[PDB]
Amino acid sequence: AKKETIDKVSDIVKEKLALGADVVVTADSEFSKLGADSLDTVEIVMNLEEEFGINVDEDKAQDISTIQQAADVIEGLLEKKA
Repeated sequence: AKKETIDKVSDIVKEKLALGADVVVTADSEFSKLGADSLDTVEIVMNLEEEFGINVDEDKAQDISTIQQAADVIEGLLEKKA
């Protein structure tokens, strides 16, 4: 993934965990540590899929733990295009 993609995802994720101004999310930050439960994570991929117009199964995003992890799955899909 790229530094640009991480910013996009983090923007959406942090927005779901907070307003974004009172929260601090990074590539090293874990969705579980940020305060995102199983009900939150599932929503993260949903908001992202609609953003990048991509699609991914939850069972496939299991390994996903940090922002970067979720960024790799997304950035990896957009590449499939063309």
